[PDB]
Amino acid sequence: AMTRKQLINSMDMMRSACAPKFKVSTEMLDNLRGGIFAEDRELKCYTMCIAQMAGTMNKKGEINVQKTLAQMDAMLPPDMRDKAKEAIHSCRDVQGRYKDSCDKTFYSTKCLAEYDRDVFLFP
Ligand code: NA
Repeated sequence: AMTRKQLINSMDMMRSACAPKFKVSTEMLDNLRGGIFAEDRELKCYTMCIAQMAGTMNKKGEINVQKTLAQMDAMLPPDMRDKAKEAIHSCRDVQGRYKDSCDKTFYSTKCLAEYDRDVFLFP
């Protein structure tokens, strides 16, 4: 899988694909990469764009946890992979609490960040 530098380059190309579709600022995007979650509907739907581009969603607008675990095995530095997979497992009940798919991705992502802020990154 990727080195940290390779992961950052890939997440920067995911940001540049999804950010232009949403009314989100550098402060909101840079803070989100840093684990700080602005309550902004455009930023919530940006997380859904990223989740889709990252291969983590199904066509019903839910997170596919099995596919997400497989992407983490493929894409993450080994140092981050096992912690990110344990976080996804711990956070699997979050999306069922929200009808709206941007809420599902945003709050699932926030759960991942809260699980371990030191390993969390977001595109
Ligand atoms: Na863990």
